[PDB]
Amino acid sequence: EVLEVKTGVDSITEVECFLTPEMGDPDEHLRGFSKSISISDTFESDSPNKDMLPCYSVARIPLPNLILMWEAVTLKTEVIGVTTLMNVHSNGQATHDNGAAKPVQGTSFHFFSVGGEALELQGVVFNYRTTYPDGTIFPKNATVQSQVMNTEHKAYLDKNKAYPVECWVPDPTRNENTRYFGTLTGGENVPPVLHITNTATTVLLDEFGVGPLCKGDNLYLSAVDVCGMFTNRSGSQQWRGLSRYFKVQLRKRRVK
Amino acid sequence: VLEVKTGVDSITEVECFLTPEMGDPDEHLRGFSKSISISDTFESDSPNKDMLPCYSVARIPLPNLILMWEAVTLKTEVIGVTTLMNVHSNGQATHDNGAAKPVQGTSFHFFSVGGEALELQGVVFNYRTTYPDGTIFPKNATVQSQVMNTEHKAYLDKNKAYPVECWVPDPTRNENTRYFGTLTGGENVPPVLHITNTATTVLLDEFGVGPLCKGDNLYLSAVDVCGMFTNRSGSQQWRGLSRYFKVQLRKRRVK
Amino acid sequence: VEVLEVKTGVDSITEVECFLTPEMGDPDEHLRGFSKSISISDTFESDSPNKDMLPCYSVARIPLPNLILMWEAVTLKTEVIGVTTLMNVHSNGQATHDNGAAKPVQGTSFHFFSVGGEALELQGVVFNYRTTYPDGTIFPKNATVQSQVMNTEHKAYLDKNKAYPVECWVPDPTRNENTRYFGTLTGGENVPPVLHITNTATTVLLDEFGVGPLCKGDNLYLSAVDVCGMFTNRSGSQQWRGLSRYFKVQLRKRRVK
Amino acid sequence: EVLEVKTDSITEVECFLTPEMGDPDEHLRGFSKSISISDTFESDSPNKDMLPCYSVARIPLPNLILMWEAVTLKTEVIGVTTLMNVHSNGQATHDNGAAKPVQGTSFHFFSVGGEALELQGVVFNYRTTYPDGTIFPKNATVQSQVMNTEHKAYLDKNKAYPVECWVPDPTRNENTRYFGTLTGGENVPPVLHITNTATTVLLDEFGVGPLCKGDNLYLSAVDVCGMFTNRSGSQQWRGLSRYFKVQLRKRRVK
Amino acid sequence: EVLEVKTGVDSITEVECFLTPEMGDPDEHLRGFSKSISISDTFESDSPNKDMLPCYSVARIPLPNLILMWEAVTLKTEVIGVTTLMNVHSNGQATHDNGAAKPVQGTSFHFFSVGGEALELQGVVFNYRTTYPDGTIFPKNATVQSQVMNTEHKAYLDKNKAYPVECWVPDPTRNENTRYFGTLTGGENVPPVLHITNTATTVLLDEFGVGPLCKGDNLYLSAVDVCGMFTNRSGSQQWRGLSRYFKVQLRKRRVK
Ligand SMILES: CC(=O)N[C@H]1[C@H]([C@H](O)[C@H](O)CO)O[C@@](O)(C(=O)O)C[C@@H]1O
Ligand SMILES: CC(=O)N[C@H]1[C@H]([C@H](O)[C@H](O)CO)O[C@@](O)(C(=O)O)C[C@@H]1O
Ligand SMILES: CC(=O)N[C@H]1[C@H]([C@H](O)[C@H](O)CO)O[C@@](O)(C(=O)O)C[C@@H]1O
Ligand SMILES: [K+]
Ligand SMILES: [K+]
Ligand SMILES: [K+]
Ligand SMILES: [K+]
Ligand SMILES: [K+]
Ligand SMILES: [K+]
Repeated sequence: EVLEVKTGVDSITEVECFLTPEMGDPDEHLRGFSKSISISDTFESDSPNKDMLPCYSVARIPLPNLILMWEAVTLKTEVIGVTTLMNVHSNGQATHDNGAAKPVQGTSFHFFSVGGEALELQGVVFNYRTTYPDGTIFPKNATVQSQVMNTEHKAYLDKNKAYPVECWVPDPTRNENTRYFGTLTGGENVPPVLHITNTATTVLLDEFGVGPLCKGDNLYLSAVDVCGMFTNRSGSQQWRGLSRYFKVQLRKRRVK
Repeated sequence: VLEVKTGVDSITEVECFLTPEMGDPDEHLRGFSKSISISDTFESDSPNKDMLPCYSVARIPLPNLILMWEAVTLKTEVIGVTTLMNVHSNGQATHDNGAAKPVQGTSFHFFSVGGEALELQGVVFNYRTTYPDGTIFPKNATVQSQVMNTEHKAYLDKNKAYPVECWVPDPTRNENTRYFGTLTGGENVPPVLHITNTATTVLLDEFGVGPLCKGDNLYLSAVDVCGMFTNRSGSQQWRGLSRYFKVQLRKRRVK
Repeated sequence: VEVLEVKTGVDSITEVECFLTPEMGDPDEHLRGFSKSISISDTFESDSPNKDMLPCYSVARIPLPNLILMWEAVTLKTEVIGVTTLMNVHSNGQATHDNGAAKPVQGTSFHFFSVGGEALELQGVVFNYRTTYPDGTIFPKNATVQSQVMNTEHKAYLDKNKAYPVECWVPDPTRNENTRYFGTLTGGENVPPVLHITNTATTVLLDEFGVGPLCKGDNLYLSAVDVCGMFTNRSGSQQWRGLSRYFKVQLRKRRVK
Repeated sequence: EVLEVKTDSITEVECFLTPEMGDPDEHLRGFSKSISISDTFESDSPNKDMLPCYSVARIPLPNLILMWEAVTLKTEVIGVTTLMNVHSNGQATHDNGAAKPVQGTSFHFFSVGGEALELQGVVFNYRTTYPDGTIFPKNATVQSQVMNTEHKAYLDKNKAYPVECWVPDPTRNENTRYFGTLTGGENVPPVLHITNTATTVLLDEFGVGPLCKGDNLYLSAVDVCGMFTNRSGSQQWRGLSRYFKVQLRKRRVK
Repeated sequence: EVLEVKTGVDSITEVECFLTPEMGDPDEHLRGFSKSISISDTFESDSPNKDMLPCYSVARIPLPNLILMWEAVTLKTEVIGVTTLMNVHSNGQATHDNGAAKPVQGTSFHFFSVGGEALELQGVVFNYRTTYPDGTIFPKNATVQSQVMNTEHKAYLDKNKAYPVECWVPDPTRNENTRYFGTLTGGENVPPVLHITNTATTVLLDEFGVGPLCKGDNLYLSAVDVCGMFTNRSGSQQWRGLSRYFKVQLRKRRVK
C-alpha cells in the first residue's frame, strides 16, 4: 500500500555516482577494452574467453537510513568521455592509404536502469552450444529453446563484471520496481552517435505517480555502454566501453 | 457497445511471449532459417519450408464471462536483443582478423492485438513462386497477385504456417484488431532494437473502444525477423527473436 | 464556391474504400508490378526510354452517391499493400557475395498519394529536355532547356491511368487548392526501403479553415505512386518494383452557394 | 515601434525561383560545369559555370506609416521526380545496372525578409581565386577560413553570389527569417518531401513578421540536390526550382 | 538564494559574439585545419603533435558591472560558414576517376555551453600512455583507470587553444551553473549534417526557472565544432573546424 509523500527540509536526498564499464580488461594497459575478438572454427565450438566478453555493470548505493521508503523520482544520466573517440592517431588501421585510423564503430549497446532492487534478468543465447567461460554467470542447462526463450534462465544482476551482455537481457515479465532503457545498434560499420547535456531529465514515476521504492534503503543502478569496436593495424577488433554518470533524486514515501 | 464495468473484479491482464518461427532447419537451429538459396530462373523459384519465416500467433484464453473483454493497453518488447553481440560464433570475418559480421540486413518487426484472428491479404513478389507443402499460401496465384488479387484472403489461425513474404495484414478488414509493422530492407541494414518497461501503446480507436474479445479469446500475432546471420562460408540464415506482450483488459457490456 | 454548413443525419456521411494498383511498365505477361530493365543512353540527346521502362502515376476517379450539396473529403487512412514481398530474396536475384542471399529491392523510391475533389494538377519538369518520351505516354510537349528547371507551359491533369510518367511530372504547387497531396522521393542506389504499416493512423484532410476537398460532379480523385526501389536480377540488370496502395476516405455532405 | 495590424488589409505573393547552378552550355540549365580539382590550394581557380550561386528575387508589393508584414510561408522544391531519370548518360552502378542517381552534398536553403538577405563571407581556402562575374569575399586572408568580419554583403543580385563562400550573417538579418540544411558526404542520398499542407509561420517571439522596407519582399533560395555523375565519371551539381507562397498583412509602425 | 527578477528597460542586456575554432593551425595558410593526422604504431608510442590536436574554444565576456547578478535566459547559436563544405574542387582526392573531390566527412564533435563561470572539465583518455604535447593542458599522472574514469583529472576550461578535445569532457558531476550540449558523431565516412536558421532559441532556465548566474559579471561561452576531416590528394587527412555564433539574453536577478 503506497500512501503519501513526506515533505519538508529533511525529506529529499540525492545520489550521484558513475559506473565504470566492464569490457573484459585483457591486460594492465587495456582497462575499458575487451580482448580482441576471435571467431570459432565451427558453430558448435563457440567458446569465448572471459576477457572477450563485456558484462553488465551494477552498483548498489546505500541511502540515508530510515514505514518510510526512499522513492526514486528523476534521473539525469550521461556517458562519460565521449570525446576519446577522436583519438584516431594510435595503434589503428588506416581507412585508406595515408588516412587516419578507422575510429571505434560497429555494434553498440547502451543501457541503463534505476531500481529499488536488483535488475531482473532473462537469459537468451545466440547459440545454445556456446560454452560461456568460467568466471562468468550465464544461462545454465541451455537447450535449443534457449536460443528463443527458456523461462528457466532467471537471474538477478547482483554482481559486477559477471553477467555477460550477450546472454542476458532485462526480464520484461518482472522488474515492476525498476525502470530500464536500452538500445542495441548493430552492423559492423555503424557510427557511434553520442549526445551529452546536463539539461535532460528522465522522470521515473509509473502510470500512478509512483517511482521505484528502495528496499532496505538501497538504490540499484545498472549500465552497459559498449560504444563499438576498436580496430588494430592487424585488423583484430576489441570492444570499447565508457563510464556512465547517474544523478537520482529521491523523496520519502510512506507505505504499509 | 455500451458502458465499461468498474470494481475490483473488472480488469485482468495477459502476459506472455511469442516465439519466432524462422524455419528451424534442424534440432540445433531454433530461431534460425535454413540457409537461403537462389533459384536459377525467376520462373523456377521454389523455396523450401525451413527457409521461410512465418507469422507467429497465440490465442490466449481469458477469464470466462453480455460482457466482453476489451483490450485497452499494450506493452511489448523484443526479447534477447543482446544476443546480436555474439560476433565470435563461426561467422564470416568482416576483414582479415576482424570479428564476425553481425546479424544485419532485411528486417520485419510486426505485432498485433485483436479480439479475433488477424485478417490477412496475400501478395507475392513473384506469382510463379512455388510455395512449399506444409505452408499456407495464396492459392491460384495469377500475375495480378504480384500487386493485388482480392481472392487471397485468410485468417492468421495457425502457427508456423503462413509465410511472412506472401501475406500482410488486410487493410480492408481488421476492424477488431490493432496492428503495427515495419519492413526495413537492404542487405547491410543495421538492426536498431530499443527496450524499455516504460512505454505503453493505447489500443483504443477514435471512439475510445478497444478490440473486443470474441469467445473470451485474445489474439496476439508477431514477426521479428531481425536480419540475417552470415556463416563463415558466406551462406545466410534469417535470425528471429521472441516478443513479449502485456495487455490490459476491462469488461465492457455490449448489445 | 462559398462554403456553408455541414449537413447532419444518418444520410449525410459516406465512405470510399479501394486500392490503386501500381503502374511500373509491365513489360510482359508475368511482370505486373515491375518495369522493363533499365538501360542508359550514351548521351543526353539520345535518351529515348521505352514505355515499359517508365513508371507512371496511378489514378482512380471514384463515383460518389449522386447529389447545391457536395461531398467533402474529411479523413484518409492509407497503406502500402504487400510490404513483406520484399523478403523474397531467393528468386533469381544477384547474390550479395559468394553463397549469400539475393540483394533485396532497394534504391530510389517515390511514395506519393493524393486525395482531391478533382483531377490532380501537374507541372512538367524534366531531368534532360532532350529526352524523347514514348508513344502512349503523356509528357511535356515543346520542351526547352528551361524545362529542366521550370517551364510554365507544362500544365496537365492527372486524368488518365498508366500514362503520365512519374519522372517528368510533379504536383503543381501553384494550383491544387482542391486536393491534398503528400510525397517523398528518397534517392541513392543503395537506399533501403523503410515501409511502415498500421491500421491506427488517420490523416485529416481539412484546410486551415476546416474545409476538405470538395468533390466536383460527385467524383473523388485518388492518386498514388509507390516505387519501392529496384530489383536486381542475377545478370545485374535492374527493374523498378511497385506496390498497390489502399485508401479509405470519409466524406460528409457540405452545402455551398 | 510596431503598432496595430490593419484589418484591403492582406495580400499574397506567389512565385518560383530558378536554381543558378552554372549552366555551362545551352543544354544544361540546372546543372553546373563538371567539377575539376585543383592540384594545390594556391592554384584553386574555379570557373563561374562550375559554381552554384544563391537565387534571389525582389518582389514589389502594393505601394502603402504602414508596412507589409510577412506572416506565413508555404514552400516546395519543384520537380523532385526528375531524379528518377536513371537512364540518361549516367554511370552504371555495376555491370548491366541502372545509372547512379543524383546524390552527394546537398544544400537546401530558403529565406523570406523585408530587405535583402545579409551575407557573411567564409571560404574553405583563402587562396581560392573566385572568377569574373561573381561577387566574392574581397581581400581574403587566412582568417577568412574561419571568420573575417570584413566580408559583409547583401544578396542583391541573382546568379552572382557563390554558395560556397557566403552564408547568412547570423549577427544581422533581424528582418529576415532563414532556414538551411547542408547535408555532406559523396554518397548521401537526397530525401525530398512534397506536400501542399505545410505552412511555416514567420512571426518572431513578439508576434512580428518581416516588415517590407520600401514595399519589397525578398525571397532567397539554394537547392543543390546533389551531383549527377555521367558515364565518364565526371560530376556536376544538379539543382531545382523553389516555389514560394507568402501571406502578408498591413502593419502600422511609428 | 535566488530572489526576484528586476524589471524596467535597464534590467536586460545581451551578448553577441563568435568563437573561432582551434583545430591546430599547422601553418600560416591553414587556419581552421589541423595538421595531417598520423598513426603511432603503439599506444605506448602515441605522441600527438600539438598542431594535430583540436582544442576547446572559450571566451570570457565581461558584462555591465553590478546584490544583483546577471542571469542568462536564452541562447541563439549557429555554426558559421557551413557552405564552405561545398568546395570540392580544391586539392582533394577524387572519389573515383574524373570525379569531384571527396568532401569533409568522418568524426565530428559539435558542442557549446553557456555558464556563469568556467566550464568544468573531467579528463578521460582513449589511451593513458598518450604523451600530450608541450603547450597543451591535459590529464596529469594518467593511469590505466584514466581510460574509463579517474576523478583526479579535474580542470576548468580557462584558456583558449590549450585543452585538447580528445582528453577532456564537461564534468557531469559539477557544472550546476552552466548549460552544455554536445554530439559526437563517429565513423570514418559519416556525412556532416549542418542546420542553420535564425528562428530557434534555446531556453537556459533550469527546472526551478533559474538560468546561469554570472559570478563577477562574467559570461562564459565555450564551443567545439570539428566538422569532419578534409582528405587531400595524397589521402592524408586533417580535421576541419568552423566558428560558432552566440547570442545570449540576460536579465538582472537579486540574490542573498
Ligand atoms: C591496443 C592493443 O594493445 N593492440 C594490440 C593487440 C591487443 O593487445 C590484443 O588483441 C588484446 O586482446 O594485440 C596485437 O597482437 C594485435 O591483436 O594485433 C597487437 C596490438 O597492437
Ligand atoms: C549456424 C549454423 O548451423 N551454420 C552452419 C550452416 C547451417 O547449419 C545451414 O546452412 C542451415 O541451412 O551450415 C554450414 O554447412 C554452412 O552453410 O556454412 C555450416 C555452418 O556453420
Ligand atoms: C524478374 C525477371 O523477369 N527478370 C528477368 C529479366 C526481365 O524479364 C527483363 O529484364 C525485363 O526487362 O530478364 C532477364 O533476361 C535479365 O534481364 O537478366 C532474366 C531475368 O531473370
Ligand atoms: K561449445
Ligand atoms: K516455381
Ligand atoms: K532523345
Ligand atoms: K588561386
Ligand atoms: K544582431
Ligand atoms: K607515449
